[PDB]
Amino acid sequence: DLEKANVRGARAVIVDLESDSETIHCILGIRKIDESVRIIAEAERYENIEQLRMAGADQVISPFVISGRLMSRSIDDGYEAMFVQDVLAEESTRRMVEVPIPEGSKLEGVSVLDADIHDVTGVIIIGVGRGDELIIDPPRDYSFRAGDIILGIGKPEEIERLKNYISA
Amino acid sequence: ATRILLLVLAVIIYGTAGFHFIEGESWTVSLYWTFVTIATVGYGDYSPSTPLGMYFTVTLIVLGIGTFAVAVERLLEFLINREQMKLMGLIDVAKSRHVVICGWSESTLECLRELRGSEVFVLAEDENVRKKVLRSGANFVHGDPTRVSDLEKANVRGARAVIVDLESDSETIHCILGIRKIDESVRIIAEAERYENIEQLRMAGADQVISPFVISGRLMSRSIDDGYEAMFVQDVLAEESTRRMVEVPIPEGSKLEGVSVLDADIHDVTGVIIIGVGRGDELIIDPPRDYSFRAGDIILGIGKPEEIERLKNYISA
Amino acid sequence: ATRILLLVLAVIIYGTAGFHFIEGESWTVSLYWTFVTIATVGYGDYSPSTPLGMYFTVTLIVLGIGTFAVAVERLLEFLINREQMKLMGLIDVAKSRHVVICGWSESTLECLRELRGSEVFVLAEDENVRKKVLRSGANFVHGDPTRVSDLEKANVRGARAVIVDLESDSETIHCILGIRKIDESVRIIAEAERYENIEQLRMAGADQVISPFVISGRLMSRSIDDGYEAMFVQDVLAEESTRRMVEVPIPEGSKLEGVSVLDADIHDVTGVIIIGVGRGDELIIDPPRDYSFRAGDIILGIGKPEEIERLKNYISA
Amino acid sequence: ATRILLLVLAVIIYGTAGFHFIEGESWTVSLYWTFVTIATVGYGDYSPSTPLGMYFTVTLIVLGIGTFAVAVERLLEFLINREQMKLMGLIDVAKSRHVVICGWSESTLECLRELRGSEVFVLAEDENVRKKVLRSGANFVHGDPTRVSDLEKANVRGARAVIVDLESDSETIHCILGIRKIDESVRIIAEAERYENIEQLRMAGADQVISPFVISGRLMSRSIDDGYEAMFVQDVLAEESTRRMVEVPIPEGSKLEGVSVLDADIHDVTGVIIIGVGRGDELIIDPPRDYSFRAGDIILGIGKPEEIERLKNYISA
Amino acid sequence: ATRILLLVLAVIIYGTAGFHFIEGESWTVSLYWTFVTIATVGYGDYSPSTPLGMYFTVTLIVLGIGTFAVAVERLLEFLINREQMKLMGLIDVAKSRHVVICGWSESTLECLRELRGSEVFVLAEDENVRKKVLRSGANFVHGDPTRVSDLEKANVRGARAVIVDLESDSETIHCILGIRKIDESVRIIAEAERYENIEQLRMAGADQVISPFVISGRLMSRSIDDGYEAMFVQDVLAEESTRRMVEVPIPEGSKLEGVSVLDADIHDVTGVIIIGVGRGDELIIDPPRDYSFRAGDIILGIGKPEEIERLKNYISA
Ligand SMILES: [C][C][C][C]N([C][C][C][C])([C][C][C][C])[C]C1=[C][C]=C([C]([O])C2=[C][C]=[C][C]=[C]2)[C]=[C]1
Ligand SMILES: [K+]
Ligand SMILES: [K+]
Ligand SMILES: [K+]
Repeated sequence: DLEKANVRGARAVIVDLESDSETIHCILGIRKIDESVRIIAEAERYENIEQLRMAGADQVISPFVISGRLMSRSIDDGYEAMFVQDVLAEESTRRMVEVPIPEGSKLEGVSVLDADIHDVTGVIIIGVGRGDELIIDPPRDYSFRAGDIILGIGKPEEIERLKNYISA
Repeated sequence: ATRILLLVLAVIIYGTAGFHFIEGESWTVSLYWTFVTIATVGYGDYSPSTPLGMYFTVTLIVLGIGTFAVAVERLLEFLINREQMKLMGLIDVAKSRHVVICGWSESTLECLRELRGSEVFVLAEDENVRKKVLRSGANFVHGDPTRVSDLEKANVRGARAVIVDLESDSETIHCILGIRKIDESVRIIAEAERYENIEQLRMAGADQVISPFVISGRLMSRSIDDGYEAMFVQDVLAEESTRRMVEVPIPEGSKLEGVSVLDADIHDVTGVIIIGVGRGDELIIDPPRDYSFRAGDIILGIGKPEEIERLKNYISA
Repeated sequence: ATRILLLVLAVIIYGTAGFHFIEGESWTVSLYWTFVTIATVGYGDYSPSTPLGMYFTVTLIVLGIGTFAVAVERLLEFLINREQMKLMGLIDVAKSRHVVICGWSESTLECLRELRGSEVFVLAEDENVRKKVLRSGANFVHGDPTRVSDLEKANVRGARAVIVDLESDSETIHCILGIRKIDESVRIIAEAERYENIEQLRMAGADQVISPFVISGRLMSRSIDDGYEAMFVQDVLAEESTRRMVEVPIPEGSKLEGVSVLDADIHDVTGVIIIGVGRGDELIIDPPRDYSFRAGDIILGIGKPEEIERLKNYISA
Repeated sequence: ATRILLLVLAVIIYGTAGFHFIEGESWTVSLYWTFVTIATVGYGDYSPSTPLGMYFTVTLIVLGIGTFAVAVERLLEFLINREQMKLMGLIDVAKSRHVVICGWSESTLECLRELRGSEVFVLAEDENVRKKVLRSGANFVHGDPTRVSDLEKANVRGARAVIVDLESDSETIHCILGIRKIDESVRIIAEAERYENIEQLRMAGADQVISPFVISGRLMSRSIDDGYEAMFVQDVLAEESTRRMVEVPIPEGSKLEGVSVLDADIHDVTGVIIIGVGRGDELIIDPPRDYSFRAGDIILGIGKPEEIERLKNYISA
Repeated sequence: ATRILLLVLAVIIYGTAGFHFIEGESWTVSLYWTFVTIATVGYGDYSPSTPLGMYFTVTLIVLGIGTFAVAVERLLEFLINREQMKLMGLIDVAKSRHVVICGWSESTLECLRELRGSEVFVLAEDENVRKKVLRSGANFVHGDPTRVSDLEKANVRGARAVIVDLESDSETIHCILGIRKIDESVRIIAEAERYENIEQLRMAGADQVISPFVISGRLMSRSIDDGYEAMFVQDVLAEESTRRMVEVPIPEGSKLEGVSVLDADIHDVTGVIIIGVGRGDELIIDPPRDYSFRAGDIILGIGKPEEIERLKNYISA
């Protein structure tokens, strides 16, 4: 029945079902059809997160584990959920962005020390990803190459300064 | 209820007025012998030696056994009724620092693994929820959480915080509007399903609105092509595999009071990416170059759990 | 059943017939010793001395422990069976001035806030309805209210008034016909749902028909343009915010017996707009200028709570 | 089970040994003192004089209160488990002349009105059926009546007659086929819903098939024009207002043995219409004139309840 | 649960420190007296003399009745809570060679006719399952078998073999992945429904898949024309009417260690058709001429029970 919905040769296959028991079986049914298509699952419980990666999901999102861990911590202070709601969920003023580095434009081969990425733009640099590997908080001894996806948190007036700082 | 004590006092005054008027002892030793005979002790130091006392002590003993029978019948009936009412959660709540959880879902089950079992109170209405609650170790209170007179049975006026996560997004607004009539200042944490209802929960009075379905609906659509944003949210907020989003409070003194973030230099000497500071119910994300720290500030930053131990010692003095 | 009493009389007569014939003591002292030993008081003044008497006292102690065990066993079995048969509502009703409420809705949950808790008996069948009854302090009688055999279980023959409010109108006409077969004079207050069933509840035998869905059909379709009639019905009949509709009886004599409404002129004296007068199970709304009050008339009027206490003192004797 | 008795015999042998080996009195007075002490009678004529014996007495008192607590715990556990098992079915029928009723409907509620209370064991599966049976006075056995293993719980092997009225005809056939596997001699009375399954219940092993949906299927389709056939069936078989279809056997002797129906002349001397005689598991409707009566033949006749008392005197001697 | 022993020690030290400091006896004698008094024994060799000691004895008596009352109250609370949290599951398994059956169907009801009653623990969630489990002798552990937190409540880490037959097929794969997270060496016997999930149950970690719906699909499509395949499967594997499939090992010695299949000649000396041999976690179906028998090999053969008993005799030395 997954072949009727043309899961073979798609952009990505978003999988979210009524329970985690059907989410694992849907991923295992897609990997019997296409072994290269991108599966974006939705884990319900915390213990079923590593069962979706073994089943073959290329990205596992867990809403009730983030919202579970943000309910128990928002009892006394509640400043950690005020970041996730105002950046990841609503994008009130700041928003999480990911931008690529094209070929040979202002950052090819430079280190992160004299890149000065936080001052001239204003966007907080969380991590730099190279080939499905996110290096959160890259160290000072780290160079930038083409194709590296820079993951940042900033206002929309600052990301357009960042994309101008990345371009040639 | 109260007539049991009346029957106890009636049998006691009957025993004393019989023993004094038959055996001929003073009232102190007659009351002492009455309490010895009623409680079935029988020291025998003041046993009746008269035949009339020997036939009256039979009546006092059978009245004492009837008193014990009626008292234990009322005790066992009250115990069985209170344990049947505590079984299906038809009890009131008399705690004072508890966490009422209106409704039950997987997002409320994950907030029991970071709290205490007997501390929290689940206020739901379904039947299979009550069995699901006790396996996690919480206290089930049967009631309609959208009803105001059934939040008062959960003691929501004297609650530490209230976590609202109901079956639909139309009942989360009704549960919050019911609590904010009972207690204005209690802390309500809510779960918004739709994106359009986030401004309704802040207007109804939720002090912190979480929207787990808006977060996934943006992480699913931006991770179709490459998706490095959904790897950060999963590895930091969800799994805490390498990093953890930690919040540290600044105490008085603290060797960093009044300093700006230029001279603080928290990321370069410790390794924690300072996201924002918690200056008084507003999260100043990316504070400026001349922001001055204050007392009771909550620094919100991400980093390795080794890098928090180099921050929790750098922040205390 | 009562075989506990036969076993207790058997062990008493065994103790007396053993002790009097073994230890050589008279019958009254042996009876006193048996009632001391079985109930475990043990005064020790007439304890045995022969080894046969000692072995007989051991067997009497064994039989007393046994009769205490079977007595507490029968008591615990009866208490458990009763308090589980009282929990789900499989018991009969013994009250004789109570109110039976057939079915359960919000229209009968707003009725229990102006009545007592133990005075009312909800006759329903659904299991989740039963838990809704016990929160409001009422008593739950399990049964189908349409069945005549299960209306006698709620003691509807000697009830004060019966409130019929079922899940449809077809069950409401059948519940009224089931009560009028039992008692032809008990007061039935029924809730009609459709407009076509108002005349059918009165042929079924309902003494009072209250149709809330027809009121809100005439208050929704007439509040679209202006909406001034629905402000009166909400403020006087629903909320009772400023004005309130009251029923004040005329007692014996009471300073207004025989004068007309011209000689009374209640609106200038008190301020209560007299809607109608209840002379003997009828309502003369807007009584004429030559109408005269009688003893036992029910004045129906609206007014403020400070304005109605002036009417009850103007009507007192 | 018997570990309670092991504990009580251990503590009595402990008391006897620790009184004899310490106080040095005889063995029978040590056993007497142990049974006086552990039952909390306390005669005091053999109180411990040695302080080592006094510590032994405190230890024996602690062990006796402990073994009474373990006995009370075991008794409450047994009574709660057996009372909660009994309330929701789950007990095999230990009767020998009972009537099993598989399933429950209104046709098995108008059957209980001519049967006893403890004689009927309803074998059903649903939970709302359980409350309907216990109000009706019968007993409920929880089980699947289509399963052979659950028909043996109701003691269908030694039942008197088994009445089958399940949800549909598909399970009524499977219930008769399950009883006939168990015994081929018990009387099965089954309700057929459809007309085409009347021949299927009789091949399954039903002794009597009653099809009320086919009776009213033809009584509705013949009462559209005139409706006199359904005026007889409702006045004789259903309500029995004026007449009653009665069956009377012919006892031994009885002044009518061997005579033909014309010389017996039952209708014109009594007033009953003789429909047919019950000659050996076969009803001969409208018997011929040369039919001679036999002993044990059941005569089926309609008539007034005064014409049956005139019949049961004319049929007897 | 610890307040009761605290109050018991409090009233014990109150009894000692009142008897010693009012009457004036020694410490051990006052301990003996207060343990005699609180246990309602009452020897009466150390009765109080002064009336102040008499009133102290009355206070000790009423406080001892109070501590017995609160101790029986807490014991009844714990016992009713335990007996209602054991009747409907909600309990942990303490055995460590048991069999856990996740889910409940007719394919696991037949699995209880070849196992013991109280050995197996059926882990399910529905209430209709629970009354079906207890009628068949098994123990019911209420819990979601797809959840890893409720598989540890069934003690699946120390279980002997696990049987997964859940009401869907997506949950059979999920329950195996929950068990293999817990114990990577326990034996999982799963039921596959669809054909494409037999390979998905083995990659999940099931040691033995059983697909009964693939079997019936391959027999319902090959029995239309002649159907001799389904006569062998029903007579050997389902009913064992005349033939029977067995699995016999090769014990130590066994007289055939090393010979070929031609030299053993098992088909001619016993009549048992050799299908395959069990050499080390694989099945060599139809072993060739040059195959050599070893020790511990499981011989799988079909035959009559009068032929298998001569096969177990031939494999002994
Ligand atoms: C046999 C065994 C023993 C038991 N007993 C005795 C009885 C006899 C039958 C003792 C205790 C110990 C455990 C019981 C009892 C107790 C107590 C008493 C007392 O009075 C009382 C109670 C309640 C109210 C009032 C009073 C009474 C009574
Ligand atoms: K005593
Ligand atoms: K007790
Ligand atoms: K006693």
